Amino acid sequence: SLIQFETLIMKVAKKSGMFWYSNYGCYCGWGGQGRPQDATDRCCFVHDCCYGKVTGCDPKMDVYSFSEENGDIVCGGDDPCKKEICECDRAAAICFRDNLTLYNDKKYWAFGAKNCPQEESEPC
Ligand SMILES: [Ca+2]
Repeated sequence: SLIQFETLIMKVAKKSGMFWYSNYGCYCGWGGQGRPQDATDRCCFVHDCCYGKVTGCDPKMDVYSFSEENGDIVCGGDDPCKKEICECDRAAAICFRDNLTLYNDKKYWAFGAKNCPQEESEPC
């Protein structure tokens, strides 16, 4: 569920998702339109696309299971649809971590919709 995604961003990237990734660029936040603006924004675009392709369960409310071992987040449980939500969230938390070199809140926080024209919307 979304609370577990916040948790994975805190564990993996050592940052709050609600503080640093809830209104950044065109896609980090609910929905999105336009071009991914930089690497962190493309991590958000891929996470949107990933949630968009989960069929069988609900990425917002279902609770998934995971363990930490061999130095990684390991998605588990007996339900394959809930394991795919977990995989979407794990991938995005790692992408954020790996792209901290480029993160630029000064330029991309609250970017604004004319900068994200609906005619430049990249398809998943
Ligand atoms: Ca989004």
